[PDB]
Amino acid sequence: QFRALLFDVQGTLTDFRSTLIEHGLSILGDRVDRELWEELVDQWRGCYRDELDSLVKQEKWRSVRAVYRDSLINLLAKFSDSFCATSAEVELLTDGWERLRSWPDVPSGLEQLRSKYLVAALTNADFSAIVNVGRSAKLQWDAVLSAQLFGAYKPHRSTYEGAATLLGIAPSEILMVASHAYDLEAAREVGAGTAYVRRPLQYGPTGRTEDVPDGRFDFLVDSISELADQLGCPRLG
Amino acid sequence: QFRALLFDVQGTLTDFRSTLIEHGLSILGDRVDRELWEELVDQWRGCYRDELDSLVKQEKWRSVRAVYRDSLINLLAKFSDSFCATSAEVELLTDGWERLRSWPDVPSGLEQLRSKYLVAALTNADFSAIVNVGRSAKLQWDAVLSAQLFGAYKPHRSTYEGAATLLGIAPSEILMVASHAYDLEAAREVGAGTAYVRRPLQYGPTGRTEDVPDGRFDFLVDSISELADQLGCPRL
Repeated sequence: QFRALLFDVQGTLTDFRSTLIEHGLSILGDRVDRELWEELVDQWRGCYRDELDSLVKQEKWRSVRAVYRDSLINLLAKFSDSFCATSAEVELLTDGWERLRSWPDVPSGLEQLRSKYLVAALTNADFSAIVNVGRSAKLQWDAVLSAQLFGAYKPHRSTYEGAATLLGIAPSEILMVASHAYDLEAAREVGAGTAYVRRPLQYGPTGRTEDVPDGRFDFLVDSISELADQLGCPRLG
Repeated sequence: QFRALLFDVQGTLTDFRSTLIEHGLSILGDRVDRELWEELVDQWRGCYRDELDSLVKQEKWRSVRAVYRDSLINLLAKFSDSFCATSAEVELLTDGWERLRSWPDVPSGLEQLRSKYLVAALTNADFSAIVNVGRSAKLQWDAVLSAQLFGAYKPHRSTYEGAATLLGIAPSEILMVASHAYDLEAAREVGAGTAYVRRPLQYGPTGRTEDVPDGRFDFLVDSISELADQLGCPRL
């Protein structure tokens, strides 16, 4: 039934939280303790989601890198007592979102899926970010699709359907793979299949995760490889 | 100086002629001689090029698959005394353009380049076509860019510049890689580096060769691996 798997990347395929924590700490060093920087990372993603939530409501697209940067600048103002960052460091910190490392299952998972499916990124991240993430996260796609291509973020239907259009397939032939229910629900609305990837450490060792029940989505897996097995993709050697 | 190599794919990386000849012969079987099908394949590409020139002149974008299909249909009418195709075979024949096999240097050449460069396809083919060709030609990209993304075909500046902007890199940090002078000349006009890949068999043995001397483009190579070597990429 499915011709292509479209993947959310951040969190779903990538441990963005570990990346952004280690990245900030590498850049800022002694200037912020791990505990405070983790807090910042969490608020940063939170500001990002709030801005994207806003932009989706406004049916507007803007550079997600600019979203991360503006959110970071707003957050550095909030924490200006604790530490500061130069504009150069703001850019280097914001680069962290394009340095996401993948979960260990993901490369072999993606490779396994490719025997039977096209695999494409469908990310709200700017096109250049997902391309960069491809390198840090060792993601090799048939296609990289970004909100930037459609002028709209997920969950807007034009992303999934524009992905379907670009891939020359029906939305019903897309299996959306995400570790965020909103993404799957929105893909479902255009008729795509839904594959939920549990990422219990996505928000850290004490992070609160969606408790997706079986039967909510077409697939519910702990790894891309397990998804690949359930789609009948031959195992890798 | 280059952060990304942007590749034309058809001809540059793929032996489309051999692909389309073998593909058509597979589909049509006894119905067509190799010599006739070769001629049609060459005329088909020419109809595509003519129609693409029209659309480019005409500042419109159209599905390139539809361009191939429509031109094939027109060619089948011209060749109707010799053989026929059903509509299903028209689709299957048209699919050959999405089944391009690469020249043998290309996959390892692309792999050698990735150590230092982002490698992206920038094709006039539809997005789904180049994705499909990624499978048939074993092309693994950092990014797949199509004229379809830009509503304009190469050589239009919005393709190279859209590619640059999408990749988040200056055009001058793009090395455009193509086996067609027009593509490199247009990429040059937006500031991209130029690498001409000679493909002497691109149009088969009797094909006419572009007058591309050394120094006309930044690089002049016979393989993607050779380009990789000249760009300082270690062998894998």
